[PDB]
Amino acid sequence: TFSGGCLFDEPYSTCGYSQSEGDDFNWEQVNTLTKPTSDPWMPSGSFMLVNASGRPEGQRAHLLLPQLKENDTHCIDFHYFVSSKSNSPPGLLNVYVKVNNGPLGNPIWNISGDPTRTWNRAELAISTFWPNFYQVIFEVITSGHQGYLAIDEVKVLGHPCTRTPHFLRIQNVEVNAGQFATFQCSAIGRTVAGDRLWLQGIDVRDAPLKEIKVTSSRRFIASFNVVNTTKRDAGKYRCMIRTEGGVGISNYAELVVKEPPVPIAPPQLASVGATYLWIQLNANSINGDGPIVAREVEYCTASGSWNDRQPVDSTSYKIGHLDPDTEYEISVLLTRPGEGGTGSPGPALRTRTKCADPMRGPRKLEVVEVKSRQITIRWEPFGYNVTRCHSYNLTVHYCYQVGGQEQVREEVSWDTENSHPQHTITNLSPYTNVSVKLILMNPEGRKESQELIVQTDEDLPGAVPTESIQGSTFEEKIFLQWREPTQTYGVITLYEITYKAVSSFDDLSNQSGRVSKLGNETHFLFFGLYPGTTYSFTIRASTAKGFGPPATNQFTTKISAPSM
Amino acid sequence: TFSGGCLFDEPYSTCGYSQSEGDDFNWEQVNTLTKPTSDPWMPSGSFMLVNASGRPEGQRAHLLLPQLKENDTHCIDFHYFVSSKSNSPPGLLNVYVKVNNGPLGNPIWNISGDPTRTWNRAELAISTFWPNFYQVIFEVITSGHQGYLAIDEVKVLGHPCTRTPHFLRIQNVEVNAGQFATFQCSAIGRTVAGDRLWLQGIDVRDAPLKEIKVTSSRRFIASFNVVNTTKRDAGKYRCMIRTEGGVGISNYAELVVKEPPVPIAPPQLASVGATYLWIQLNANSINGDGPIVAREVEYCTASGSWNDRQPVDSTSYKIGHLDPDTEYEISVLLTRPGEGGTGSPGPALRTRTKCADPMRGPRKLEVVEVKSRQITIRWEPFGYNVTRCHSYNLTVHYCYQVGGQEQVREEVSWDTENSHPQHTITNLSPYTNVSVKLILMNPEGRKESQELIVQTDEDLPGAVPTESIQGSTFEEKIFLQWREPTQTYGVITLYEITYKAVSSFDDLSNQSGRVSKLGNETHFLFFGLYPGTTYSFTIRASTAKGFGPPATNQFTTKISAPSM
Ligand SMILES: *[C@@H]1O[C@H](CO)[C@@H](O)[C@H](O)[C@H]1NC(C)=O
Ligand SMILES: *[C@@H]1O[C@H](CO)[C@@H](O)[C@H](O)[C@H]1NC(C)=O
Ligand SMILES: *[C@@H]1O[C@H](CO)[C@@H](O)[C@H](O)[C@H]1NC(C)=O
Ligand SMILES: *[C@@H]1O[C@H](CO)[C@@H](O)[C@H](O)[C@H]1NC(C)=O
Ligand SMILES: *[C@@H]1O[C@H](CO)[C@@H](O)[C@H](O)[C@H]1NC(C)=O
Ligand SMILES: *[C@@H]1O[C@H](CO)[C@@H](O)[C@H](O)[C@H]1NC(C)=O
Ligand SMILES: *[C@@H]1O[C@H](CO)[C@@H](O)[C@H](O)[C@H]1NC(C)=O
Ligand SMILES: *[C@@H]1O[C@H](CO)[C@@H](O)[C@H](O)[C@H]1NC(C)=O
Ligand SMILES: *[C@@H]1O[C@H](CO)[C@@H](O)[C@H](O)[C@H]1NC(C)=O
Ligand SMILES: *[C@@H]1O[C@H](CO)[C@@H](O)[C@H](O)[C@H]1NC(C)=O
Ligand SMILES: *[C@@H]1O[C@H](CO)[C@@H](O)[C@H](O)[C@H]1NC(C)=O
Ligand SMILES: *[C@@H]1O[C@H](CO)[C@@H](O)[C@H](O)[C@H]1NC(C)=O
Ligand SMILES: *[C@@H]1O[C@H](CO)[C@@H](O)[C@H](O)[C@H]1NC(C)=O
Ligand SMILES: *[C@@H]1O[C@H](CO)[C@@H](O)[C@H](O)[C@H]1NC(C)=O
Ligand code: NA
Ligand code: NA
Ligand code: NA
Ligand code: NA
Repeated sequence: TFSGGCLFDEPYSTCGYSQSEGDDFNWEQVNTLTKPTSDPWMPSGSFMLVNASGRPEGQRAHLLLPQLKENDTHCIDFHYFVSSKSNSPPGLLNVYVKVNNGPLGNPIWNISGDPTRTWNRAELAISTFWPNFYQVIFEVITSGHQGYLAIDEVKVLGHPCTRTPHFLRIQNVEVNAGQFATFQCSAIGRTVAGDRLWLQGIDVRDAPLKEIKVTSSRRFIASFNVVNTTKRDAGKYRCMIRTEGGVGISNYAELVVKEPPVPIAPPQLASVGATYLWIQLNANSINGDGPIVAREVEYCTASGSWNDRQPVDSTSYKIGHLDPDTEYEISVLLTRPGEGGTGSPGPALRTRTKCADPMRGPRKLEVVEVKSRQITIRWEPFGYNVTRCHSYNLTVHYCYQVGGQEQVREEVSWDTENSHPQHTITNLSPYTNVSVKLILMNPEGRKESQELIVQTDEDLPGAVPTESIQGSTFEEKIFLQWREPTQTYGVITLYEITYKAVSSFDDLSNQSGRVSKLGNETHFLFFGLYPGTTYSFTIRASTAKGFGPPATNQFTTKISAPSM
Repeated sequence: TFSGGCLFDEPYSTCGYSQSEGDDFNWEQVNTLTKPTSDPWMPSGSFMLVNASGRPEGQRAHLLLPQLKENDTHCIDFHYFVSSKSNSPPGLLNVYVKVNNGPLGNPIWNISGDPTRTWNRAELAISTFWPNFYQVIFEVITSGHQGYLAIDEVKVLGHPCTRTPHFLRIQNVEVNAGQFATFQCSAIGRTVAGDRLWLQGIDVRDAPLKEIKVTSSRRFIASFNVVNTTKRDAGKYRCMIRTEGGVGISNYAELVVKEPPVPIAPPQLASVGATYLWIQLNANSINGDGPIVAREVEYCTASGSWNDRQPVDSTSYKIGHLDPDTEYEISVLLTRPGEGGTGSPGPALRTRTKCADPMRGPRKLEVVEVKSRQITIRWEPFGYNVTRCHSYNLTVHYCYQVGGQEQVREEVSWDTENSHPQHTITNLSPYTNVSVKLILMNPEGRKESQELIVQTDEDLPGAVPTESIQGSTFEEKIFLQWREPTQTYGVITLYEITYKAVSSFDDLSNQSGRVSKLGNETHFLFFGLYPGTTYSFTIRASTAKGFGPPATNQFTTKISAPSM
């Protein structure tokens, strides 16, 4: 029950055939073995003719089979004939296959077609089935030249073609723009060396055969790639094979070229930390299309040093484990399905992280040298890892008494860039306990070092006050007494004290000496002197580091009636 | 503002600490430099004690930090002390990290812990942040033996640990059952040769380190694989690293082990064709779980010869381009996302395709030899490709007349398995046009061969009827006449006819002969005979293949008065 053919003995109306009356001219129907003819370039029998004779170039005539709507594999075959006259093509012969009353589409078969005064078989293996349907259409386009073109036994047959393979139903293909798409055409039949293979589309560039894989004499697989795809490539396509005796075509199959996602606006900033960064992935309003199946966050330091791509599950996302006083650049990457699925990174939020209050105060706080009214200290350097902030300051903090009131000073060392840093404190009182500490400050907090204590070196004292130097005289002895120096600058270890006989009730007064005494007693009983004489005494106090300056005074011994 | 620590000078209540009063006994709080002690195995200072002395094995005591809920990277560190006595462990020391007031979980740190009469630092790098929270818990389990176990300066610090790395937040992992899952732990710190690494879970088997990749002194990536996964593997997991001076732990991250899809019931059969098969993919009611992201149909011939896996887009799906009288087996494959995503093929619909009516009638229908009443014919063999049905029959159909009525016979050749097949028709009439044709039949339709015509060979005729053999006599001559044989079986080419003088009015009658005559005239004028004599005549008709049988008769010449 598999008709649609036509031997053209009956009128072609009978076969379901018709003329596209919106073109230029009509095909003729002829029977030479009822009405014979002298014409040399006309063959015998019953056929449909196009007489291109007297016709200008470009003029075309269309002749349509009825619309077929089959289930089983079938094969259409027909015979054609061309003749001049001159010997030039009277016109081209095209065959189109319009499917589901859609566009005419590109032609699937054609001869150029030079004269041969001989008939020729040609079959078509169209793979378009119920519930879809298709219309075969024969078109002649006139060359301007003066010959004949004929069709003679169209035959629709409910079995596979014999000289052309058949394509198995090809399904739609989705692809991400930029990447290439591939059409895998399964076929059932033999293909040979001469056979031409390609992928045909309506209103889009046809693609060529990429490769062919011959599984057997009975079946093969031809692949076709549409390359560097855009939305302008998206459309309908079908596989093609032309063999010496026919042409096979697949169904149409749609290429959907979808554009990978990119987020419209950058990620909003939720809150800032020292070592973290809560952000808001916007990435809902997007610039491409398709189902987002994966969302990554990508961040890099402004210098470059570090960068990390990391998948994010929620809208609110925390970037933890960052560096404190650091400039960060964050973009969001979206991903749709398939090979080029991810696509570009969105606008970048640029933000920087707070400072952390410092790890700790500096360390190895040593004394280098101590002096009378000054000392030098030192410590181990530290850097970004202790400071946790590119802006900071280091401060030296000392404390002491002299002797009544306290004094509490602070300085600022500039040894930010220093191997074996130092700081020399000055303007101190001797023999005083300086309590030193290094306080490290940044805008968030502070950390003081270990507290060191350094006793300032001793020094030479002041002189014994001259008001204090009081003496008690006797014939033959003098008791000298004094008070400690108003300001000692150390422990008084010794008093050196000299005496000279200066005058007398007169001889030769060779009666001098020096004497010494522990610091803890401020007196000296002068032993065995001359009476009536006056002695000068000069005292000098002393400290571990030697003698201070001299007070001095004179006293004169008693006299008495001589005896006897 | 980063507290949670405890020096244990203040009561531990002050630090946020407490006792899990639903266990066996409580930790003690001690101050040896207010209340001194003779006990040799007790150190100086302010700490929390567990006195395992007098305690049986198994008995445990718990001591909880408060719950921390931080944002910035921090590091917990504490000091511990163990002493016997004997020299055996008075008990184990465990540390747990309970997160979001969930289960206690497995312990993250522990010493066995043999005596050393010395303190020991230990830090923890816990990566669980606001809005989540966690509780550190110190547990001692008594060994049965008689020693002391102590904790002395817990310190929460708002900076990274110094001797342990930190894990970056690990996200949840989905995996298909059967395949393995992988936990990629990003870390920030240094890891060394001695460090122990693993993946810890609550209520599931822990997995071991698969590999470690050291990007720098500052950061590395440790991978952990859960192998041959089932739903019994699905749960919460976190990364672990133990270093000589501490332990770092990631957040928990969920393993979701989903089961690949399999369809519950087979594909329903929609309609059957010769070269096709509309089916209904049920594959909606399914046996696994997850979003079906791809559906394939798979079919194979019952023999095996061909099988094809092909993606299907709709519920209703047509399998085209099949072989006719062929048993087919069809199962549906479903696919969910990820590495082991497809999973098994469903129940199989088993069905077979109809027959196609045959391609054509057989060919090269030749004559081999023709005979009088029989002939032999032959043709080219064909097979499944012409028959399109494993059940069929070939039939020989002939037609002829003899001579009045028609005869129309049909036979059935059994040369199903034959190189150069033959069939000898019999019981035919000679010199008759037999019109032969081979009709090939199967249950769907038929196709007759080309119609051949064979003229059956000639044969010897019948005799001339003896009623017809009439003669007219004269003195000296006889005119013999007859009719053609009632049934000639060919064209009569000759009549042979003999005559003998048999008697007379009496000598020596040597007066015989034979004569011949074209078939198209049935008479003979016998030339110059004797009068009064009687002649016997015997006629024999002839055909291309020779003489048929004889009719025969006698006539006698006239007499007359003699003259003169
Ligand atoms: C084609 O048209 C020309 C008129 O220009 C006519 O002479 C010729 O016979 C036609 N050929 C046909 C219809 O056979
Ligand atoms: C082809 O098969 C379809 C689906 O069963 C059926 O409806 C149709 O009538 C069949 N034959 C024709 C008319 O193409
Ligand atoms: C067939 O037509 C195409 C254009 O549709 C042309 O490229 C090709 O040369 C033609 N082939 C022939 C006539 O063999
Ligand atoms: C980080 O801190 C340390 C001090 O412990 C310093 O030696 C180093 O230069 C800093 N940077 C690194 C990790 O190289
Ligand atoms: C030192 O400089 C830091 C800036 O990094 C500032 O925070 C701090 O207050 C300064 N010290 C003082 C109190 O002068
Ligand atoms: C300095 O420190 C020492 C040691 O603490 C102490 O004995 C002494 O009294 C302090 N003052 C002076 C003036 O040395
Ligand atoms: C003072 O101290 C010294 C000890 O260095 C002792 O010899 C002497 O007796 C003391 N004298 C006084 C005045 O206390
Ligand atoms: C531990 O308990 C025992 C009692 O069996 C006691 O003698 C010992 O002093 C305790 N140790 C402590 C609390 O220091
Ligand atoms: C940590 O950050 C969160 C989110 O901004 C904030 O609500 C919380 O108060 C912060 N600090 C604390 C109390 O952990
Ligand atoms: C720590 O505890 C685990 C069990 O949780 C045990 O396998 C391991 O030996 C212990 N390690 C020590 C005490 O170093
Ligand atoms: C198919 O049919 C042909 C007849 O054209 C026959 O030669 C062959 O044995 C059959 N099977 C195949 C394709 O091998
Ligand atoms: C021959 O056998 C086929 C079975 O394949 C059957 O369809 C056909 O009708 C038979 N021929 C007749 C009419 O006896
Ligand atoms: C047989 O066929 C031939 C050729 O068609 C014909 O001329 C003849 O009359 C037919 N009949 C006999 C009896 O030969
Ligand atoms: C019969 O036919 C032959 C030709 O073969 C011719 O010689 C003869 O004259 C014919 N005679 C009759 C009786 O028609
Ligand atoms: Na015809
Ligand atoms: Na037209
Ligand atoms: Na303490
Ligand atoms: Na308890």
